[PDB]
Amino acid sequence: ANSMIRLNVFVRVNETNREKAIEAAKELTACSLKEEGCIAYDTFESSTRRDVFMICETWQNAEVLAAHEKTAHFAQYVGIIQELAEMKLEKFEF
Amino acid sequence: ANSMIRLNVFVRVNETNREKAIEAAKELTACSLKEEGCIAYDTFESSTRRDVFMICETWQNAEVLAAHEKTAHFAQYVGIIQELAEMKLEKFEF
Repeated sequence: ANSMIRLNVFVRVNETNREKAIEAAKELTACSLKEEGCIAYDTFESSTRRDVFMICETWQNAEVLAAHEKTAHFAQYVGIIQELAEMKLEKFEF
Repeated sequence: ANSMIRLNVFVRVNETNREKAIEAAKELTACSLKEEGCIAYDTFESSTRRDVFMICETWQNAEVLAAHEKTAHFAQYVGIIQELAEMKLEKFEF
């Protein structure tokens, strides 16, 4: 505080669900980028492991991140990804 | 210290150079993973921006990272990526 926050969210997904999970992350990416406190947000697929992708995020501070996590689009798309795949969130401060 | 270190290395690359830069990162990924203090290392392509990819790394500590940066494979492949593309390294401690 009032430091920026970097999230690295690693997602493991099978071949049946791979495209659907990535699309849901892509949809969540477009939604989150409209949030004022969202500094950066993108979905990245592993170039070496078909079953791995990640979400990289930068949040202005802890409070805009907390607000993000209370949004409808967050609940909707994270719910979807969690149903399709396994997620591990890692958080770091600048 | 003696904390783990997370690197997020963002790479911007044009269409002519895109595949070559990713392959060089992939080659560097295989090399770095053989290093004992390398906890994790992978190349990820943006699902939304063709010209963006990233390297995500986890290092056991500051000293194994310093040693990594003195290796021949580091100089070779980073040199290659730098010639093909623009790199921005961000470092965080666990």
